[PDB]
Amino acid sequence: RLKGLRLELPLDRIVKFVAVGSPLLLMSLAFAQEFSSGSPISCFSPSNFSIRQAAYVDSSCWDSLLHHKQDKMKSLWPHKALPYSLLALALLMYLPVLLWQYAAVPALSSDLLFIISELDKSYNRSIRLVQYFEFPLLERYLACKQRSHSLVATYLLRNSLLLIFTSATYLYLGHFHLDVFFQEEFSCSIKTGLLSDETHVPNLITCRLTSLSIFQIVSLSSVAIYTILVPVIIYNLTRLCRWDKRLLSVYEMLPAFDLLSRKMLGCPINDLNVILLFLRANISELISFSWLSVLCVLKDVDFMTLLA
Amino acid sequence: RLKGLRLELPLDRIVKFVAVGSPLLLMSLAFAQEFSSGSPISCFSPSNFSIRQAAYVDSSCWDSLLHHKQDKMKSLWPHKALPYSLLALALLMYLPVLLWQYAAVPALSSDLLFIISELDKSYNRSIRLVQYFEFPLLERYLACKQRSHSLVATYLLRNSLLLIFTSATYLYLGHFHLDVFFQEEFSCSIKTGLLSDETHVPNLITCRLTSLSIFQIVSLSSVAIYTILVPVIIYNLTRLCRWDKRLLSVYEMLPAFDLLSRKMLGCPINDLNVILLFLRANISELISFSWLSVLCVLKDVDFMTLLA
Amino acid sequence: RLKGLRLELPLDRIVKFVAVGSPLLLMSLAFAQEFSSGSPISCFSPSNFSIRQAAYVDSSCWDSLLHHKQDKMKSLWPHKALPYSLLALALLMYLPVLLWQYAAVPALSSDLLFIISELDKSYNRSIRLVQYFEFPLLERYLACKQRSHSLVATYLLRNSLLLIFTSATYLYLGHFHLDVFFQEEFSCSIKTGLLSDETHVPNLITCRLTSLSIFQIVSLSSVAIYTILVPVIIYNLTRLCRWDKRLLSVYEMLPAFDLLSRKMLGCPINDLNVILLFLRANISELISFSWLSVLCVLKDVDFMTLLA
Amino acid sequence: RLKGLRLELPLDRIVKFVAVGSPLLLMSLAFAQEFSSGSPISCFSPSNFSIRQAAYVDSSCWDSLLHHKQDKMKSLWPHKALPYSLLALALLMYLPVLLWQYAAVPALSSDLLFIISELDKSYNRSIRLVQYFEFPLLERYLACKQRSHSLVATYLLRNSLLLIFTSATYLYLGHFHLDVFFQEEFSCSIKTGLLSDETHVPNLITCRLTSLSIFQIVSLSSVAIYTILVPVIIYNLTRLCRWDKRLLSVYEMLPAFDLLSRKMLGCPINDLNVILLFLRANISELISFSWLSVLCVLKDVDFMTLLA
Amino acid sequence: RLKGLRLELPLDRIVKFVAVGSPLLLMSLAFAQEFSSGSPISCFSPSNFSIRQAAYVDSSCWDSLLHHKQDKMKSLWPHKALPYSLLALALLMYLPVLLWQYAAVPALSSDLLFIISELDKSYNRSIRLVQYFEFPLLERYLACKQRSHSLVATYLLRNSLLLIFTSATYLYLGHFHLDVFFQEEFSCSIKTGLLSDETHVPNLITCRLTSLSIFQIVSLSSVAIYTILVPVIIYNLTRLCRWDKRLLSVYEMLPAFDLLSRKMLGCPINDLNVILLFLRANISELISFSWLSVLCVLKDVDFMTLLA
Ligand SMILES: *[C@@H]1O[C@H](CO)[C@@H](O)[C@H](O)[C@H]1NC(C)=O
Ligand SMILES: *[C@@H]1O[C@H](CO)[C@@H](O)[C@H](O)[C@H]1NC(C)=O
Ligand SMILES: *[C@@H]1O[C@H](CO)[C@@H](O)[C@H](O)[C@H]1NC(C)=O
Ligand SMILES: *[C@@H]1O[C@H](CO)[C@@H](O)[C@H](O)[C@H]1NC(C)=O
Ligand SMILES: *[C@@H]1O[C@H](CO)[C@@H](O)[C@H](O)[C@H]1NC(C)=O
Repeated sequence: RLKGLRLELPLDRIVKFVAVGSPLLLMSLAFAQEFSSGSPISCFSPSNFSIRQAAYVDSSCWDSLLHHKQDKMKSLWPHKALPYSLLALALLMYLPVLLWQYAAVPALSSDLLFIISELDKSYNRSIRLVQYFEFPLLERYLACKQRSHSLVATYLLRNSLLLIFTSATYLYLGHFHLDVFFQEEFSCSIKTGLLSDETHVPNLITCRLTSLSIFQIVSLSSVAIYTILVPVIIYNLTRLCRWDKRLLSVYEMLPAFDLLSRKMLGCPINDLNVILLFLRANISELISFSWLSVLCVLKDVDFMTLLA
Repeated sequence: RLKGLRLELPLDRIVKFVAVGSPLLLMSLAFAQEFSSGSPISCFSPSNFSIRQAAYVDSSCWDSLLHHKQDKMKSLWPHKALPYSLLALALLMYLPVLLWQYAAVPALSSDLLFIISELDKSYNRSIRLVQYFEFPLLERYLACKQRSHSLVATYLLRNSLLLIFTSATYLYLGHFHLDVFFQEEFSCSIKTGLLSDETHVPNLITCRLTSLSIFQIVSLSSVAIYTILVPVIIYNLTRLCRWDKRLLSVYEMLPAFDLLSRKMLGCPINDLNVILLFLRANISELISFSWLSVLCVLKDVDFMTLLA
Repeated sequence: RLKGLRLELPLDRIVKFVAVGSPLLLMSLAFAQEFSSGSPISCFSPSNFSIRQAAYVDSSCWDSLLHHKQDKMKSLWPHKALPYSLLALALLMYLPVLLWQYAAVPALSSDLLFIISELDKSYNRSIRLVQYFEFPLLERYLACKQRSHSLVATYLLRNSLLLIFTSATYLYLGHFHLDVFFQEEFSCSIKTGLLSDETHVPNLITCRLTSLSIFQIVSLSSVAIYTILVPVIIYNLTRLCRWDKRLLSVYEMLPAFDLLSRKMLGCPINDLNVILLFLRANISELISFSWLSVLCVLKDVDFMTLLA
Repeated sequence: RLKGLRLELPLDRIVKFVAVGSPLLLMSLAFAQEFSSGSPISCFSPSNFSIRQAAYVDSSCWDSLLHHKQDKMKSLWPHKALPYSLLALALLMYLPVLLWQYAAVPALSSDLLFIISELDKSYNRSIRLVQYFEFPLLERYLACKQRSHSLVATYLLRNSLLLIFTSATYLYLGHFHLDVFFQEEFSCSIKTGLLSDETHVPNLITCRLTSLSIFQIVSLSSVAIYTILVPVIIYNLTRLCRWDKRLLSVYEMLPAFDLLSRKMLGCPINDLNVILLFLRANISELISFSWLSVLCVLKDVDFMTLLA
Repeated sequence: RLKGLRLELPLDRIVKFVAVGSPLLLMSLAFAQEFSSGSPISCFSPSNFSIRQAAYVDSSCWDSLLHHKQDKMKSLWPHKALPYSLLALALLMYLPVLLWQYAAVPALSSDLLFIISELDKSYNRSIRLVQYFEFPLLERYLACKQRSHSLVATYLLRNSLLLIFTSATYLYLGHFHLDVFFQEEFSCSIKTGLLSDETHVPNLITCRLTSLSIFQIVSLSSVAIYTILVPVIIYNLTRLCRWDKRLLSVYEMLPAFDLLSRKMLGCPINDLNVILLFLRANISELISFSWLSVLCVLKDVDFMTLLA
């Protein structure tokens, strides 16, 4: 029971898992469908070229990735940087979580263990007493926690960082991947440099990109996935903005818990909200919190004074 | 015994397993029989083309996937989107189950554990008494559960989501894969764009799709599998519509259980039906429910007042 | 001892294992000897064709698999559907077993556990008594089981399903694989569709199938294996038709067991036969059934009244 | 608890992990994108060359990697030494850590175990006494440790070695990888040696490097990663320069601990700072340090003389 | 504690690990960069040769590896024997260690176990006595060990063998790999034997070695690594030449240990030095040697007569 503590809500965990796995899935798709068919470019070299010269033209145009529209010099860099760039995004998706693992895990774990121990002690004391009432240690600890703003700060910072990263991805896709999104074929010239005076090669060679459809699908999948993901992040952020009133009558099962929950009204930015959410996520400790859930469900002289 | 609890019926589990594994099996078949023979297209380039130019024509026609019937511009997109699209379907098949894992598992598990503990206590009390009769806690809990509509809502929503996804797959197959289901060969033109003024290539190049038979088999397998799967989902949905009368005499083994089962008649949309189905699936707890099964089987002064 | 219970006879288990593994072995052989040498077809394209045009003719004739005998239009589909079709057969071989796992395993396991517990109790009682005689619970349970027809129905249905599937495979092989069993080479025309007006290709191109011998060997192996397998299924079916008289004197070791075995004569379609077969398969529980085997072997005042 | 001791701060551990994994990640990228497309060079051999002669020219120019600008003889060695050189860097990143594992781990571990044992003993003594005050062993050990300069020397040496290695990498990149950073194509002559009198090959053959973009990306990633990493190393170095005053009131929980912490002011180069940092990293030993954290948090007659 | 005994110093272990792993790392590099690009030779066969004849010339010149400078017949064997030769070196690096594992491990382990048992017994006796003084068994054993010269002989022989092997590698590199270290291209004649009268092939064919740079890097890495490794071996050898005076005051913690350490001065070739080094490496047995380390550190009426 003690070792089964969860440091995050299941919704937040699954959101992080999706936001990390989707870029890696696209990475696997790219590295599987890119180098299993050669290179993502095929160049229509003239007939008089040998096979080696055609391969050289292919490699040179793949490396240059320049457009010679006519002098316009538009570039098509993203098609070659599509995997690696997304890799950075993956690392970005793993940046706040590590922060959460190195800024709130120890304090939250210690507080949760202390709170669960005090809850077990209070339950045992109530069991003995039904057959002294108030806790000064818990009251002082709750009064202190109602003033600190550490865990709430870490939570809001993590969510804001994730939202900012998603917005940055939106800006990247909407600024770099729509001026190229309809480029089927492009000209390419290898008449720059030492081969300038050569007359054996044409001035302009057309080449069509093979992986255009794959790139389009990857971009659309990314934007759709992050559009689906953002509202859940918004909901997880606004969950802290509303107090845990839905379980207030639950705290009524013990008048001491009610006194701890006296004057819960106030500004919802405090450690208390996070603690309440985590204990709600931990309402199945071994059997005792299950009994608490049963009694609060049936509550909605009670149960002949708790079976005496 | 406690750790061996099952959160779903074996029929529902096997249905989910089939509905998830079949798209993945088709994915494996597609990625195995598609890129082990090159690309799923072969283009009859003229004899004067070199090998590199023929490969360029092949890649360009594979990417474009356009038809120039004669100006008609029908497309043949699904043959290139057949795997990826089905992948979404796979994710869809995994969408409701996660919902079931994040909307009913904790409450159902807690209720099942509490019910099994109370059943063990009642069995021990009856064993002591045969050698006080009524339970107020169980009566109140059953009265409360007869009013709630949470687990029934989750079950019906999951089944409805699965049925809706199957219907959507039916619509997709019947709207996109029959206008292409008899396309052996198609024309393709690379005379669009920079190569417009080139006179070294023909205006129309015919190409025949290699993976036509594989695509046909995949579509037929999908439709047949989901046709086989839908009636079992219908049966699992209608199981809730009929009360668990088949075991009513079983509840007669203890008059307290009969009183709990008093007035079972009513509208069958309640948590009680799901609880009854799960306890029926859990009639082999350690040895005691086995003894209950033996006694109810032989029942169909009884057994000299339960061996005194 | 309790966890080592077997839910099927070793002969039935090995028959199922063979019937499942043989199609998968043939699948492995097909996918290993088919795509390790290219495609199972080689087409004698004329000399004037380039390599790309020859490959296109190869792929087109492989996909079409048509015969233009001369207009006759016989097809040679099975050579391309040989693996996938057999895969269905494999699933068919796994269909009844799952039925057996979802229609008789729980009831049989519960009954076997109860019977073994009662046998241990009766052995202990006899050991105490040799140094009250009749069991009413066991007598009533055996009387009830002599009337039910569930496990016998499941067993007969499983065996009938397996036999029907084998007969269907026989019909498939004898109706589809003998009109093709001597097709070495076949004509193939790609002059259908857009290439109709082309004069660069011949009207008829001959192609010889590479995997003819492999297909012949696979078909012969399948028919031989299922011919070897069917009589064992017949024997397993007829085993139920004869009562377990071979161990009747074994039941004489205890007169209570004889009274349970009183009036064993009757129609052999009952749960009792299956229970007797399974307990015969479980005559080595820990040491006690071994002692029973020793005493019944030596039986063929006995053993000075069981060593007093 | 005893076996869960940590020998380094989480920030230092993650910094070392990044500094080791990044070169290995670049190594994997290089060996994956270099030999999956042949060799990182394509040479425009003339048309009259056969395929074997073209391959020989390719290999010779790849091995020579010389430039014949016109006699200038600039070399382009790094493009061929890019992986192996970075491998040395990886080993360099693993050099100080091994030093830390072979110069401070045993003494630090022994001191930490002794200190934690004495802390447990002092806590037990205080618990007994609240319901003799000073420790001479701990006082003498702290007085001795305030004079030694071993662990501080090892820590500063490790950080200085890492900083020096990073500076060396900076110098290497800024001295070797900017005179080549814009070399797309280069001439290459195989008319040196035995082929000097041959007239079948040209005097100068142009070749363009395929992996130019990959090399550029690798260099930029390396410099950016180490720029991000250096300030954290600076912070970890300057952490020792400031005394652990933030927890001084924590030492006030026991006046004996305060007396141990008497005259903490002084020059911050001593083993005491490292010991304080490690015990701060170990403020969650089993439950007792958690209670200490709770009491020091709530402190900011106290707690009715520690619950009496 | 008993099972955690170390049979070698960490420095010696890491030196052996490096000296074994470096040749294997070079082996992996050679077999990875040699046969992933064909063969380490490319021969400029004339244009009139077909591809098969060019491949035959390539293979023949690779096998012969002869030089026909002009009749000089210098050979270039090492480029083909570079991996296999180094493999012998690897085995050589594993030769002395096995000797150390089969000439000193059992006796050293037995002596260390006996010594640690006697040390524990003496510590317990001192603990009892502080609240008979001399050991005759230990005194006699130390007197006997001061005369034997077995473990010292094995240690010196192992170090001398490693040094001799390193010197042999130095001689090999300085005698075989500098007359070839600047061979880019070499002539090769296949006009020896049956093809002597053939007029279809030239008399001399030039070939350039592809793996020249790789061989150069391997040789330089080997020489640099062994240059770095030799001084540590020298230090490990000279460590035995100086007595363990640095811990003499440590032996003063017990006057019995001092008497055992009486007359430590003498010629440093004895088992006693190795035993002292190993016990110094084992000063963290469970907790007791840690306490000894603490007391000897704080020593630099003592500690109120060891806390009485
Ligand atoms: C090959 O065709 C090109 C036109 O793209 C021409 O410039 C070149 O001279 C031709 N070479 C030969 C050998 O025919
Ligand atoms: C090759 O044939 C095509 C006809 O498809 C023709 O347009 C082209 O000029 C021909 N080229 C040569 C070099 O024969
Ligand atoms: C090649 O031979 C075929 C006969 O199969 C003939 O129809 C075609 O015209 C020939 N083409 C050439 C270029 O010789
Ligand atoms: C091939 O062209 C080269 C010019 O690069 C010339 O030196 C050589 O003699 C030519 N050889 C033949 C056989 O045409
Ligand atoms: C090819 O060239 C070689 C010169 O290296 C000459 O000896 C041989 O006779 C030539 N053969 C032909 C068929 O031109």
